[PDB]
Amino acid sequence: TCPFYKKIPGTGFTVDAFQYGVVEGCTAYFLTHFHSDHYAGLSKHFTFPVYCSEITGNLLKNKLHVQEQYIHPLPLDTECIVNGVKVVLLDANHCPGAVMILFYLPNGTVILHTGDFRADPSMERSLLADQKVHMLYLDTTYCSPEYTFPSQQEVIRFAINTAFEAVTLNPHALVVCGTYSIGKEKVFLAIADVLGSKVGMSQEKYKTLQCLNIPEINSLITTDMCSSLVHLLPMMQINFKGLQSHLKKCGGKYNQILAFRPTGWTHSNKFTRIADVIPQTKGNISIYGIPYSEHSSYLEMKRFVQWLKPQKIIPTVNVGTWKSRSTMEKYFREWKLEAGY
Ligand SMILES: COc1ccc2cccc(CCNC(C)=O)c2c1
Ligand code: NI
Repeated sequence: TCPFYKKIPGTGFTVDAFQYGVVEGCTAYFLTHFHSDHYAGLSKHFTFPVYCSEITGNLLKNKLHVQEQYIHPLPLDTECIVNGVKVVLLDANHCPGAVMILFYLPNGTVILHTGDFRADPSMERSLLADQKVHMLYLDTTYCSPEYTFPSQQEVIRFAINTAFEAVTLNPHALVVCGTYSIGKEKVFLAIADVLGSKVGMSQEKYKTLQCLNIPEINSLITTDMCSSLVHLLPMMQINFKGLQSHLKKCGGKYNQILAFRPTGWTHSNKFTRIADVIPQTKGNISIYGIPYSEHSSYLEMKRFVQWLKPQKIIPTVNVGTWKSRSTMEKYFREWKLEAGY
């Protein structure tokens, strides 16, 4: 049954709560973004109202076959009334279509739910500016100081330069990029752009990208694998066996693979700068793990929360152990006391 941190008290609303059957008292179900841990439960048989972004709506309709009558897309940065309550959707800087939700409760309390987010200083000049917030439901994925990683811009610079160098030295090299969900599309799009290629993929992945409102997408992607020198593969295929196997299918067209496995944080970020990253290599195959994050670093999270100054914080990630909960509460207290409060 539905946990407390997914219910919005004083309303009939839940957030990312589709795996518990019919939730008692819920008149509208919000979905922050199209990642499987968050949408788990939605299908053609769902018959309650779903509120979400336009992009999330396109994915519900086309990938999950949710009926059009139950999909309620809302524009961003716009005051909307849903079942007698004012709400706003804001860009979460996570994956395409991902939002944060501001709820203005009938009693005067204001709640921000971040969904999944990568905090950025630009959020300090959204509709959040000068908005008192009484409760923050916070994506705490990386709420500990050891979690460091580079900017997305720096990671993309490394990937572009690495790919362009390799293919310029060897015009018969193939570039492969791993994927298992939406998000991190800039990795493969930026590489293909520098190489003057479309990105080749399966019919199923092509379908998914066609839902994302990316400008000029028809010019960037294709299902014709033979015409492309940047290929997308499921993430589980990005290993020496899987890549060797893939190289056979291309019909003696290529003699080297350079592959990228986008990850979240990993322990090697503690020691190695993004510039100094080296691949795993076996013969003519090389694999780069690159830390492209769509969640806040510890420092980004701390900056956002110290700016917002919420009265109370409810974590939504790492909530399962006493140690995790204790650690997170200690950091929130440090941040408050530090800020002069
Ligand atoms: C619950 O944890 C925090 C964490 C950071 C904070 C930073 C600044 C202020 C507060 C609480 C007081 N808010 C006002 C507007 O007076 C924080 C509370
Ligand atoms: Ni997510």
